Amino acid sequence: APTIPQGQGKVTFNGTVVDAPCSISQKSADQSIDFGQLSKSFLEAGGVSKPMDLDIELVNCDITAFKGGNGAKKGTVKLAFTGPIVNGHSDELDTNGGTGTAIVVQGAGKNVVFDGSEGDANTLKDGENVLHYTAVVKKSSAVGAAVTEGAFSAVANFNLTYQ
Amino acid sequence: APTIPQGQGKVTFNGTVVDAPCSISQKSADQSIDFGQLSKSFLEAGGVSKPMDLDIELVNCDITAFKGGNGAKKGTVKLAFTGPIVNGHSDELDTNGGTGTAIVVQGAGKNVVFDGSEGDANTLKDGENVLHYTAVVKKSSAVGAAVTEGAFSAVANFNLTYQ
Amino acid sequence: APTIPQGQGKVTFNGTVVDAPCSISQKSADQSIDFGQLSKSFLEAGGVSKPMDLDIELVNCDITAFKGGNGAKKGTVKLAFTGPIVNGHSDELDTNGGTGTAIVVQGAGKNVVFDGSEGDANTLKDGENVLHYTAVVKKSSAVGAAVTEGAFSAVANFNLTYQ
Amino acid sequence: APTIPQGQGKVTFNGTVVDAPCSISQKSADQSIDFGQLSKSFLEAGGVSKPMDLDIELVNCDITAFKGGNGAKKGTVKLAFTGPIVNGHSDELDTNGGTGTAIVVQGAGKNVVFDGSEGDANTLKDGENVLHYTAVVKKSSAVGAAVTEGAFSAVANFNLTYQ
Amino acid sequence: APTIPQGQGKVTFNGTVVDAPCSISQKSADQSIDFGQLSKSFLEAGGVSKPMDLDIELVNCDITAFKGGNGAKKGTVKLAFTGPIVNGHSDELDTNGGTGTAIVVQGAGKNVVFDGSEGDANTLKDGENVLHYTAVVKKSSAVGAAVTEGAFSAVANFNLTYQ
Amino acid sequence: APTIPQGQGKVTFNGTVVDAPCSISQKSADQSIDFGQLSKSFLEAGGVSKPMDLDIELVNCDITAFKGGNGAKKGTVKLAFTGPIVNGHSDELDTNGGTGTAIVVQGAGKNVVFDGSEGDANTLKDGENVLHYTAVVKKSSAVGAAVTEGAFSAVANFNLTYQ
Amino acid sequence: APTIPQGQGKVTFNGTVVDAPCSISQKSADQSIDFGQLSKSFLEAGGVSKPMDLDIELVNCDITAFKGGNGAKKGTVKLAFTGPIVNGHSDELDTNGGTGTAIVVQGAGKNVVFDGSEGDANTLKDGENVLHYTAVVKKSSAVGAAVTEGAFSAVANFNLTYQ
Repeated sequence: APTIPQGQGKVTFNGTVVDAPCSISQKSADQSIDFGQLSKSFLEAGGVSKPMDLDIELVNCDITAFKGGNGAKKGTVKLAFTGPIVNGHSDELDTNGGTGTAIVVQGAGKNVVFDGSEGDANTLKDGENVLHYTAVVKKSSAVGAAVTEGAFSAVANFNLTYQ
Repeated sequence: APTIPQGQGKVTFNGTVVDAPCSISQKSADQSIDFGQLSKSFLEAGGVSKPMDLDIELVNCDITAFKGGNGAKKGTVKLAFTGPIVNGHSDELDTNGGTGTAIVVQGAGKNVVFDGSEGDANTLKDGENVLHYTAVVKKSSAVGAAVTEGAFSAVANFNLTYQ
Repeated sequence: APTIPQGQGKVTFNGTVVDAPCSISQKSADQSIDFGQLSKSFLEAGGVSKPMDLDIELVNCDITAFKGGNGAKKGTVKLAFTGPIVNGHSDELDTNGGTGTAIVVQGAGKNVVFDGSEGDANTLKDGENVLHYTAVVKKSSAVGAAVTEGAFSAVANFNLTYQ
Repeated sequence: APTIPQGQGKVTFNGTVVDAPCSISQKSADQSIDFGQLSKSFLEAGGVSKPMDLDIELVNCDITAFKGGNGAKKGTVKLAFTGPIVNGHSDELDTNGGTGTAIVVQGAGKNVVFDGSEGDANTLKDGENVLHYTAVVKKSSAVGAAVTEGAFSAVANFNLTYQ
Repeated sequence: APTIPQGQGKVTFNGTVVDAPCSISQKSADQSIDFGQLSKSFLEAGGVSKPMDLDIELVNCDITAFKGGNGAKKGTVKLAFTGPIVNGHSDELDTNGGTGTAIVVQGAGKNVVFDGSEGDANTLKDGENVLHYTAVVKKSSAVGAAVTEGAFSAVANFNLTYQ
Repeated sequence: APTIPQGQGKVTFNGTVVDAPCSISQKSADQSIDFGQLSKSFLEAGGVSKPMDLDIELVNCDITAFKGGNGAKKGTVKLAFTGPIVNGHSDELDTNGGTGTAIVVQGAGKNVVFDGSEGDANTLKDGENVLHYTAVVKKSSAVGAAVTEGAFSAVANFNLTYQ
Repeated sequence: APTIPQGQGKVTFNGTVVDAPCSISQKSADQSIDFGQLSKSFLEAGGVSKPMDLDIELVNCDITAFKGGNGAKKGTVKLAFTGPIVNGHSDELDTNGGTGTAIVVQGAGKNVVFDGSEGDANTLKDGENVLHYTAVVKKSSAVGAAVTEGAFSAVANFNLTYQ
C-alpha cells in the first residue's frame, strides 16, 4: 500500500551577512592555488614561477549612499593578510614543508604582507568590482635556504575592510 | 607465518528504485547552495542577491512507452517544495536564523512555493533531461523585517511526480 | 633513496556512441549563449536583440550506405527542442527570471518550438555538415509582460534524429 | 588557583604497512558508491545505469628495484574481488535486498568477478599509479528476476597482489 | 530495449538588462589586451608601445524618444574607469608586477583616468555607435621607476552612464 | 487510556569555556589521522609518506580589545605538543607498535616537537583563523630501526596559549 | 559588541618540485579528452574520429647549464605512457566499457604505446617548450571486436624523463 513519491530530493542553503557596503561571492571568499610541478635547479638558480590569479570579485557594491553618508570613507578597500612569514621579509610566505621555498603575493606596484597588517587602499566603483593579485613561488630568502625535492603546501588568511 | 595480502580494500553500494519512467542521479537528489557573504545595507535597501543554479538533471528517461501507454500522461513533471514559509507569501522561504531575510526560488516565469503544493507541469523528452531553477536572497517581506548581521541557514524538501 | 620521476602526469578520456550515421562533436553537443547587456526601453518598445549563432556541426556523416539501405531515409535530420514555453506561442522560450522577456530561436524560414516536437527535415551531405540557427531576445508576448531590470537565464534541450 | 590551559586538544594516528612495493591511500582502500534513484521500468526494460568511478590510486610505487630484483615480477598488479554472486554469471553482484537487480563492475575490456579469483595483470609505472574501474546497476540475470520498488545495498571486498 | 536518441544536446542562455537607452554587446562588455613582448632598453629609453584598440561598440541605441523626453540628456555618454593608479598621475595604470612599467589609455585629445571619475561626454547617434580608445605601455612615471625583465598583468574596470 | 505522545525525543548539550580571546571548535579540539597502507620497502628505503592536514581552525577570535589591553600580547599563539619521542630527535613521534617507524608533524619552515615545549608564536587576525600543519610517516631514526609489517598507532596531545 | 570583519577570506597553496631542468604547469600535468558522440556505423566501417590535442607545455626550462654539465644529456625528453592495452598492439588503449572500441595517441610520425616503455627522445629549447600529441577513437583491433552503443571511458598515465 504505502504510497512512494516518484522522486524525493532535498536542498539546503547557507551564507552570512555583514555591515559591508558590498557583497562577497563565496567563489572568492575562499580559493586555492596550484603551482603544479617546479624545477629545483630553476628555483635554486633564484628563478621564480609564473604569476597565478588570486583576483577577488566584489558584487552589488552600490557605494553611492555609502561613500556619501560616511564622508571620508570615499569608496576604498584594503586587505590584511595573515600567515607564517620569513624573518626580516614579511612579504614572503613561509610555506609548510621541508623545502627552502616560499610564496610571494603581489598587488599592483606593491607586495602583499602576511603579518596581519592592512595594505594600500583601493578605489572601487558602484555595482561590481574586482581586485587583481598575483602569486609566485621562489627559493626562500631565508639564510641557508635550500630547495628540497618534495611537495608544497601553505595557507594564508585575510580580512577585508571598507573605507 | 600467517600470510598477509599486499593490499586489502572494500567497496560498498547504495541506491533505490521507483516506478518513475526516469532515473534521478544522487548529485541532484540532494544538494546545497552557498550565497557567501552579503551586504546588510544592500539587503536593507531591498536589494537581491545573484541567482544560484538549482538545476535538476534527469537521466535515462525513455518516456516513449511511458507517454504512450499512460495516455494523458504525455511526458510532463512537476515539483512540490516543502518548508517554512513567510506568512501571506508562501513563495518566500522563512530561513532559520535571527535575521530578517528570506530565500526565493524561481522557475521560468513562475516562482517556487514551499507549501507542499505542486508547481507547473514541465514537458520533457526521451533519454536525458534537466530542469532549470534559480535561487536568490532578499530582505524578508515579513512585517517589521530587519536584516541582522549574522549567518544564514535553511532547508527545503521537494517531491517529483511524473505525468 | 626512493626514485622520483622527473614529471608525472595523467590524461583521461570520455565519450559515447549511437546508431546515428553521423558523429556529433562535443563542442556542439552542448553550448551557451550570452546576450550581454540589453536596453530595457528598447525591449519595452518591442525591439529585438541581434541574432546569435547556435550552429550545429555534424562530422563523419558518410550517409552513402545509410541513405541507400534505409530507403526512404534519404539523408535528412530534424531537432526536437524542449523547455519552458510561453502560453499560446510555444516558439517563445519562457526564460527563468523576474523579467517579462523571452528567447526565440529560428531556423531558415521557420521558428524553433520548445514543446518537444520535431522540426522540419533537413537534407545533409556526405562527410561533414552544419545546421544554421539564430537566437534573439525580445519582450515576452505573454499577457501583461513587462521588462524588469534584472538578469537573464534559460536552458533548452533537444534531440536529434536521422532520416 | 589551579591553572587552566587556554586550549587543550588531542590528535591520534592510525595506519599499517605491508611488503608491497607501493603504498595505498586510505581514500581508495575503502569507499562507497551511490547510484541515487533508478527507474523500475528502465531496469525492467533491461536498461543499465551510468558508470560510476571505482578508481584505485596507488602512491609511492617506485617499482625500480622491485621489478629488477624480483625478476619475472615486472611491475604488474591484479585484484581479487569477493562477494555474493548471481549463479552462472559470477561477474554479477548479488545485491542484498528484495529486488531483482544486480551490480556489475568492469575493468578495461573485461568484467570484474566477485568469486575471489584474481583478474588480469595490470602494468604500472614508477612513483604514482591509478586503476580505472566502472560500476553499473541492471536487472539481475537470475531466472525469474524482477525489479522491486525498494532500496539497494551491497558490499564487495578485494585483495591486491603485486607482480 | 530502452530507446536511445540519435543525438542529445543542450544549450543555455545568459544576459541582463538595464535602463540604458542602448544595448551593450558582451564582446565589448569584457575584453583583454596583449602587448606581446617589449624591449626593456626601449622602455628604459622612455619609449612607448603601439596603440591597442579598446573600442566599445554600442548597439540598438535608438536614442530618439530618449534624448527627447529626457531633455538636457541629449544623447551623450561617458566612462568611469577604476583601478590602481600611479601617484600624482592618475591617468597612469599601476600594473601588477615587479616591473617599473605602466599602462595609459587615451580617448580623443584626452587621457583616461582610473580613479573612478567620469570622462568627457561623448555624443552618439541613433541605432549603432562605437567609442574609440587606445592603450599603450611605457616606463612608469613613478619616482625611481625601473623596467624589470618580467611579465605584465593589469585589470581595469569602468561604468557607462547615459546623458 | 493513558495517552501516548506521537513522538518523544531528547537532546543533550556539552561544552566548556576558557579565558582565551578566541573559541575552539570541537572538530579541531580533537581529531584523528589515517595513513592507510604503506609500503615497507619504501619506508625501508628511507622514504616518507604524503602530508596529512592537521589544520586547527580558531573561531570568534575578535582579538581587538585583547591585543590592546594586554599590551605585549599582540595577537599570537603557540602550541605545546606532548607524547612519546625518539631519543635525540624529539620532533619524531615514537609510535606505539612493533615497527621501526615514526611520525613527524611540521609547521611552516619548522618541525613540531612532542616534548611538551611550546613552538613558535603565530600571528592571527580578528574573527576567524586557522593554523596549517602537516604529518608524515617515515622509518624511525632510532638506532637499528627496522620496519615491521604490522599496524600503526600513536596519540599526541597539545595545549594552546595566547599572546 | 564583538567586532566583525567586513569580509573574511582564505587562500591555500599547493605544488611540488623535482630535479627536472624544466617546470610543468598543472594545466598539462593532468587533463581530460572528450570525443563527444560518435557514429557506430562509422566506427564499424573501420572509421576513425578526429584528432584531439593532448599537447604538453613545458615552462622555465633554461636547459643551458643543464645540457652543458650533464654532457650527453643534450636537452631531450621522452614520455612513458601506461595503461590497459589491446593484445598484440600495445599502441591501442583498451578503454573501459562494454564496447569494441579503443583509443590511439600519436606523436609525430610515431604512435604512443601504453606499456610503460619510453618513447622517442624529443629535442627542446631554452625557456619555453611544448610537445604535440593527437588522440583518436576507432573500432578496436581486438579479435571479434564490435562497437556497442554505450559510453566511453579510459585513463592513461605517463612519466616524463629528461636527457
